[PDB]
Amino acid sequence: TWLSDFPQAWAETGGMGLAVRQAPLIIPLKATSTPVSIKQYPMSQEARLGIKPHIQRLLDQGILVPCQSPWNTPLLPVKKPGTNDYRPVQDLREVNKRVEDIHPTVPNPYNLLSGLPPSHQWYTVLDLKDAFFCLRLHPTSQPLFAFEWRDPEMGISGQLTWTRLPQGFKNSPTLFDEALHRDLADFRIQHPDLILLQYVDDLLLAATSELDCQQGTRALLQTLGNLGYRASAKKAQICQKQVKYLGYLLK
Amino acid sequence: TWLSDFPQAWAETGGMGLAVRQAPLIIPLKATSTPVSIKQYPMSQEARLGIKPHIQRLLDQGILVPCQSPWNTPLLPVKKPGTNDYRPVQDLREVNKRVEDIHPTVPNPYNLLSGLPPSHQWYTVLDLKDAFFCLRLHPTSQPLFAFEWRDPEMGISGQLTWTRLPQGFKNSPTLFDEALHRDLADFRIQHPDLILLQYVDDLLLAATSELDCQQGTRALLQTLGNLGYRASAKKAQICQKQVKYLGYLLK
DNA sequence: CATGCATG
DNA sequence: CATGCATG
Ligand SMILES: [Hg+2]
Ligand SMILES: [Hg+2]
Ligand SMILES: [Hg+2]
Ligand SMILES: [Hg+2]
Repeated sequence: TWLSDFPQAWAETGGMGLAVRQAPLIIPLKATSTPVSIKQYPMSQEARLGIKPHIQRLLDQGILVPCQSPWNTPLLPVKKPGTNDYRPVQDLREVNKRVEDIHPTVPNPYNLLSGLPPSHQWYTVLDLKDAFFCLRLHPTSQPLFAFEWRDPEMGISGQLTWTRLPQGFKNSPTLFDEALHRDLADFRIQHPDLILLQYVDDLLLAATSELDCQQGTRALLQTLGNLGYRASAKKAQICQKQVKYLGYLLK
Repeated sequence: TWLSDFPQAWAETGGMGLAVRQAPLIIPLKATSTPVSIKQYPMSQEARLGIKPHIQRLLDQGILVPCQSPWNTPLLPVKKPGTNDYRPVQDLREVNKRVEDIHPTVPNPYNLLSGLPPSHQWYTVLDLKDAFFCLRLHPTSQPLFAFEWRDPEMGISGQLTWTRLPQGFKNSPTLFDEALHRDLADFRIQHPDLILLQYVDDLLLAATSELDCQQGTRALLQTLGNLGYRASAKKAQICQKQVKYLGYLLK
């Protein structure tokens, strides 16, 4: 029902998202910042073999594109549940220390979770899949996140960079959080009887009745889907009395 | 007033302490543990004079003593929150690795400190100065903590070691606590109507009335003096309404 | 692999 | 100075 009625709301049924109302982001640098190119430490063909499918997908999705940049940061093969299942992790620390910092306005629901009265006991918890990737990166700021990739029997060979906000970038959480707040501001005003808490990509909708959480939830999915975002159907806690939000269990 | 009546209770009035009822401690090693001597790190001689005043003090107190041992750990010049001067900080990690570990036995969980009945609001907070140094090291375990220190004036040039529980040794906190529990047990039984909390070298005495706290505090100080322990009068919170204990501030 | 931050 | 833990 939830999936079938809102295919564009889930990653499982609508594919990767793209925030339709968010203009490409330009990344301001610190005044004295100049390009830094960190050589890629040779990777075992194994680690490279595991990472190939992920790069290939990103490349197929257009999230990654070839490029030539005076900037370059190392790609690290991270090990997690899965033998030859290496995960591509970029070390953007040298880029991060050269990028201008931003100062949020985030009430921080993590603490503002206390701003959820017992008056609202019906919940719906959603987490957006690949949130950061929904925000586009302006072509002028794309060269900043380049890394090297060489694969003979694949096609390309040299540098690739991101066309979307990257994981590992210090301002991604804050930039995504601001964008989502701007996009859901209307939803809030239109649903004054609902309580919506949002922390980066983690959403919690609370209402005073079962019917309200139901209709409110249907309305949230519609909005997210129309906006281009994608919720994870597998981790979704739809219309529950007891839920897990930000590591905190709610009764 | 609390000094002249209990000169042996305070460090400022009774000098360094020595736990009279605590036999010299033997330090169990791990089965395969063999001697490890990590050459003295490379450190400026301009700091070789800043530590002398501290090494000279300990040697005069009998806390440090000459010795030749197959064991050896580096000594590194580190600053301290107190007076602006460089003190000796031994890196015992390699020794800590080869030493048998020990497991606690006293109720520490926060649900214990807060377990303090609001009925006892007249407190007394004390912290024992150089607590670890109150416990002696059996000579068969002294060679384990040896470190080098060369200087003509000192008389000879070779190795020094401790004859007291050393700082930076993994088990000192636990060993001292156990020792103090055994030494104060008698006191706890003699004053059942008093609440005595102790965490390493941090004590809290709480009674129901102001007079009982005054009697209980006098009694505690006299007991610690007889036992050889020394309280820091500089930071002693003698029989107050508002006191800070282990961080928290309670009334 | 490389580093930042804490700790002996 | 060294190094153990976390993290990009
Ligand atoms: Hg996306
Ligand atoms: Hg580029
Ligand atoms: Hg002492
Ligand atoms: Hg010795």
